[PDB]
Amino acid sequence: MTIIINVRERIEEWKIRIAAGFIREGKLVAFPTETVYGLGANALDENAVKRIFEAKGRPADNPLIIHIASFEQLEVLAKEIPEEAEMLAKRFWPGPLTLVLPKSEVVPRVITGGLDTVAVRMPAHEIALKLIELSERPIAAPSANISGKPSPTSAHHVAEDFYGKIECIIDGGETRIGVESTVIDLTEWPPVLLRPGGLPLEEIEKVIGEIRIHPAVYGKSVDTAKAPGMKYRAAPSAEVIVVEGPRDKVRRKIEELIAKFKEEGKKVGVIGSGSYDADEVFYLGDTVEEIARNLFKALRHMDRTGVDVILAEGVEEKGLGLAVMNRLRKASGYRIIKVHHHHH
Ligand SMILES: C[C@@H](O)[C@H](N)C(=O)O
Repeated sequence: MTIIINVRERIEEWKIRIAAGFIREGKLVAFPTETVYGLGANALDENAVKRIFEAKGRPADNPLIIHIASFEQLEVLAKEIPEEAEMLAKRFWPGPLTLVLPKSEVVPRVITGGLDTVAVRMPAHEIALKLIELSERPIAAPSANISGKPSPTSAHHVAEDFYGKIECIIDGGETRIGVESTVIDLTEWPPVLLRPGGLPLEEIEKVIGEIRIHPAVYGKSVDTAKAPGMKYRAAPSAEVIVVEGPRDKVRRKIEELIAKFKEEGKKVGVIGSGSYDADEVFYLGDTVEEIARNLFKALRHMDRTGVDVILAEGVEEKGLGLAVMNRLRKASGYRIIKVHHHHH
């Protein structure tokens, strides 16, 4: 079924036109973005959108983010746009920021999982914008993965999940940030962070004041998702353990745990910076930015190699690290080992 369009070098418009044609015809198109790859459909066409949920096997109440290329499009999808929304748009769009607002009647309820609110974003990616421009349609698009697998950050990840199952994949290379957009709820004062992501909280806080963090960012079970990445948490075949604390103590803890799970005859994977004696070891990088960029790539490598346990080194809950920790903590099922410097 699928047509793959390599655009990772030059961005020929006639190629993007192929994909834009598929969006118009109510078909599915996977496309790169600065955050992760998205599985897009015409957000105006309710049955096209249904096909996203079906392809992914995604719960109907996990809503979808609508991608736009101009600000006049936000006016069509939302009503009651507050001023703090305009400030954030002006400063951070196009960018890894998603706003939740009151929806207008033009947004089908299948996008919003039944709710009166809609999640909108203007992606900072030439390919994603050009597709939206040439489709002349707003594009509904969660992450382009089978529900339960990790998010995709390259067209390889998309293809291993959906090649032959969806109409089109646009390959624009590995995504630069690597974790999903940040989501702010501007449906109430004060605003509330629903999902930490590509735009760090400190940045947002320079523009609008301090904001509330929704308890979902820290694990708490939510039964209604106002935004994606809040309620579901299949995002694995392996036990995942996160080790947090001072570096030298974490690395020592991981060492004991590799031995322990090998003693139980199990295949051990480790993600982090230390040198370890494991079956599989992915080096994620020195900085938090590099970590976010390689996170999902790493987790997909661990699922491919069929390791029984994944041991991850924590990172500082700061900059991109709030997000990388949030996604790790949602994958391991918050199985965290905290090691401390002793005070006696
Ligand atoms: C696909 C990508 O745009 C994703 N929905 C995000 O918000 O990061």
